[PDB]
Amino acid sequence: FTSTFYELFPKTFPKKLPIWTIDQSRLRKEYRQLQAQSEQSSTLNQAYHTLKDPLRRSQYMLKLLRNIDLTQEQTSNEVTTSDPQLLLKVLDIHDELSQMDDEAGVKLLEKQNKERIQDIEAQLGQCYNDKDYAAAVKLTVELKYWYNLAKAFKDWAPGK
Repeated sequence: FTSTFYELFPKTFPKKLPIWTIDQSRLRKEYRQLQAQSEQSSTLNQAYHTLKDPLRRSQYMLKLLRNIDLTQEQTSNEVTTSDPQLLLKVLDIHDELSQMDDEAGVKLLEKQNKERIQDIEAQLGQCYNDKDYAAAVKLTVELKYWYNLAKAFKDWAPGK
């Protein structure tokens, strides 16, 4: 009965269904227009930010379309658990960042992490087009790990 976030943006989503390929300028224009007409503001704010962000959007879509909520700790853990290869890939980047001695190195890792994210996002695109929810689940947990690294890159400091 409860409206989905896609139902809060009728212009942007005439079909009222969950989709991955959002037209973000239209979302944004509609969001601005809707805000220009406290609780009600913050509820539309949650919704808009969920849809604008690739990670939050994939997590929300999988909740609605496949009923898997990756924002819950144990659901994410059962997915990730199966994938020790991914776990080790991610830890190795954490340890690479630890071994960086200078800004130049750190900005390299960061560039590479940003390319991983737009690559995952493109792959999520193809998953949702082909309705491969299972593949999208794996990529969405992996995406979180790369988003988490983005702030470690931002906050890095030259020292002991």
